[PDB]
Amino acid sequence: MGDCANANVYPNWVSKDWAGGQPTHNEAGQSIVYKGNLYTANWYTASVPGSDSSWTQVGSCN
Repeated sequence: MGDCANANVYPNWVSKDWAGGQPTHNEAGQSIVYKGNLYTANWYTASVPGSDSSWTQVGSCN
């Protein structure tokens, strides 16, 4: 049903810039899921995982 199941489903970003801040984006090496497919940010981005920007597909949850 969910994009992964219960992982970091976009826009459940990994960070704000720092850990404690409510998120704002995914940084270099930080992964996320977007409709089955798993992606990782190349540098810094908050677009749509897979829509170029700074994304790179690492796999798929489901």
